[PDB]
Amino acid sequence: AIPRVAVVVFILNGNSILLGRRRSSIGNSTFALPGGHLEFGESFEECAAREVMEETGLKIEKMKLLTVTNNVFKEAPTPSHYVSVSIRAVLVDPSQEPKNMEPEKCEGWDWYDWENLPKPLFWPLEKLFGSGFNPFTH
Amino acid sequence: AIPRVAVVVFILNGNSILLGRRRSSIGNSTFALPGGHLEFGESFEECAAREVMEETGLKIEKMKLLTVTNNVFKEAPTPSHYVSVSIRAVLVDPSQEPKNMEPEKCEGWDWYDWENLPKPLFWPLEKLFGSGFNPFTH
Ligand SMILES: CC(C)CCOP(=O)(O)OP(=O)(O)O
Ligand SMILES: CC(C)CCOP(=O)(O)OP(=O)(O)O
Ligand SMILES: [Mg+2]
Ligand SMILES: [Mg+2]
Ligand SMILES: [Mg+2]
Ligand SMILES: [Mg+2]
Ligand SMILES: [Mg+2]
Ligand SMILES: [Mg+2]
Ligand SMILES: [Mg+2]
Repeated sequence: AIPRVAVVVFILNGNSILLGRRRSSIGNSTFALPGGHLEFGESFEECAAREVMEETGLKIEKMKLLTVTNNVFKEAPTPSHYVSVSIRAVLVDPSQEPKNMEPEKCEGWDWYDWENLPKPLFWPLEKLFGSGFNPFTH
Repeated sequence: AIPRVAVVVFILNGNSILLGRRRSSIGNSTFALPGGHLEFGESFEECAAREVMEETGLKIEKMKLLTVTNNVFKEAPTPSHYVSVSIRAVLVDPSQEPKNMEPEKCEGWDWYDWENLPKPLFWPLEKLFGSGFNPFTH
């Protein structure tokens, strides 16, 4: 029961980002970014690339730090505290399309225009966007 | 062995920040900021205020998130991995002077001018400044 580090990735593709619905004890069915737990020894950029590859099959590059958010999940099966480091990234091959590589954790990935985001967003993401955060400018 | 979250605080005082030489198995004798481990359920701001109080006796306000750095310490007696969340702040009372509340962890605290910093900086802090990071503007 300590805070744990997650990296989440904004894959900027045109005016769109990649989101998919979680299959999870936490935030089930809400739209969230690809990402996951930072491994011991791993840089943010390597973790971003690796998690995105594991979850979506996509090859990304130009990983750049955006910000960090503190996410305490009060009403969870087990009390959870995650510190979320956000990374922006772009596709290596601009023609690539995601695949749902981990259907046990995600309903599927799709591109969503920044101006037409889906709902409900995973609540840390809703709160981050509600603050005015924009990965296309930040 | 997993990554652990720490909060470090830039206490801004005129043109100067608070630094002290570490007593520690990691970065011993290098100049570092006040800070410490984030506790479960705690916000970055609460942790910042608590750690500066525990370590320096100083009272800080106007905390603002700056950035996050990924600090892997493979050469440590026990390998360590800290994700370090930077917070800027200022003294409630600018005349208040630091006290070395944990002499077992620090040689002592002092104000150092941004333009004339001591050496050696704890290398996460030197890497951060080498990036062009400035806690007064940022
Ligand atoms: C609660 C959570 C969003 C923090 C960790 O993110 P995640 O579920 O995607 O973690 P993993 O991909 O590593 O399984
Ligand atoms: C080493 C650093 C990046 C993170 C740990 O900071 P710290 O040594 O001050 O931790 P404590 O205050 O708890 O002793
Ligand atoms: Mg563009
Ligand atoms: Mg994972
Ligand atoms: Mg994953
Ligand atoms: Mg995941
Ligand atoms: Mg300390
Ligand atoms: Mg501590
Ligand atoms: Mg401490």
